[PDB]
Parts: sequence; C-alpha cells; structure tokens
Amino acid sequence: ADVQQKLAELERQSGGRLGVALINTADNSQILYRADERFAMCXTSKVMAAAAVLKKSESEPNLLNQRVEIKKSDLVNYNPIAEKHVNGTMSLAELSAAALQYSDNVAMNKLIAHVGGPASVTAFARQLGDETFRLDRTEPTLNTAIPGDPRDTTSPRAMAQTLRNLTLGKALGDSQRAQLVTWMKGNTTGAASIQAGLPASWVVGDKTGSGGYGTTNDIAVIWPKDRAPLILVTYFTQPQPKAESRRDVLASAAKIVTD
Ligand SMILES: [Cl-]
Repeated sequence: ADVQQKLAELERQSGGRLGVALINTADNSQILYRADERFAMCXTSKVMAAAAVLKKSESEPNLLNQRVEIKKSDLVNYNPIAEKHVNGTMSLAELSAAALQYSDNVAMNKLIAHVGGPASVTAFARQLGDETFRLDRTEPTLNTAIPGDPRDTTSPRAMAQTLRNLTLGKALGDSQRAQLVTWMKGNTTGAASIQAGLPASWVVGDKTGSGGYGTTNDIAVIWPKDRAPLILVTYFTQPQPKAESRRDVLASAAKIVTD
C-alpha cells in the first residue's frame, strides 16, 4: 500500500506516466504500477534483438564471429561505436556489445537485419512466451514514442517476465545466457537510471532507452548484497513532444520499490 502511494506521488510530481514492474526472486513476488499498460521501449528493445542473435548462435557456432560491413549508409542518429568502424567490419559479438553497452543504434539495426527484421525479433519474443512485446520499426524511427501509438511497445509486466527468462531463466543456453548477463553488467549508459536508486554495493546489468516525448526507460537484473536477484523495469514518458530526459524518475522509482 505504501509503495503504491509513493509511486503514485512520484508519478504525479513528475508530470508524466510511469510504469514499474519488480520481480523479487526471493519470494516470487511482484510490485506493479501501470504494469499492463503499453510504453514505447526505445533502446530497451536491444535486449530482445541481442537475445535473438544469441539464440540463433546456439545452432550456428561461427555466428558471433561473423563479420558485418559498416558503411556511411548505415549511420543513423546515434552511432558512438559504429562511427569508428566505417569502411571496415564488426563481428556480431562486437555489434551486440555495442548495442547493449553503448546503445549504438547502427549495431541495433545490424542485429535486427541479421535475424530477419522487426517481425522476426517479435516472432522470437512470441516463441519465448511473450505475447505483448512488439518491435515494429528499425532505428531511428522506433523511438518516436507518440502517446497512444502501439508501435514498438511492451508492458512493464511482460518485459520484466521476459528479462527474468533471458537473464535468470532458460530462454538461452548456458553460454549464451552468461554472455547476455556479462554484456548487460558492462553497460555504460545506466549509472543515472535504476543504478542511481540502489545502494552502491549492488550489482546491476541494465539496458536504458530514450526517445520522443521525454521517454526515459531502464530494464535491469539486480543482485543485491547477499540476496536473491531482482528484475526491475521502469518506463517513463511525458506529455510534451520535446520534453527532456528524466533519468532521476527511474532512480526514484527503483529506490521506492527496493527500500
Ligand atoms: Cl514540446
């Protein structure tokens, strides 16, 4: 009850729309806030794309080493790693790491293309038992985050359940699951988001996202000190098309649900 009141107060103060789903694996409980509403995933969808490539690699041993050409025509709006590799190749492993750890949107597009496009990433989610996730578009248009638009959305409940399957469950083989977890633990973009609302000693693997309408998102697997792991999804979006980022709202939500 108190956690629900605190999240409602945070949402009101923020001016936007907040979605939270916590899974506590200690007792198989959930804390949910707007957890069945749809939110634009933005960059948080890169976890599903990387996982689809990892799944494909279970039956193709040379897959992560496969080379992909990077060209000027591949550049999109945010290319921190790929811009350094134009006119050479990157491996699928390198693209997965760049997408997950730097939010590189060329890397995301190469993962999407490799597996067959947005409908193939979506079909992979369905195969896992996630019937909510939809990836409709490529980068950069998947980030428009227009209110009322179901494209490129999921719910907090569904994303938390799927992230639990991918990182702690059996969606991926042991090598592939470990690789995903290692990649997420090495993320460089999340220190102001969920991590900022947790004690410094806790270990986090996370993936952020941002987009239009001030959309500010983070999804995480969390190892609290001497406790069973948690899964936390915090999704946030705002009424104004040009609203600014609000990573502090995600940190505040994380603090509320883990205190
Ligand atoms: Cl505006």
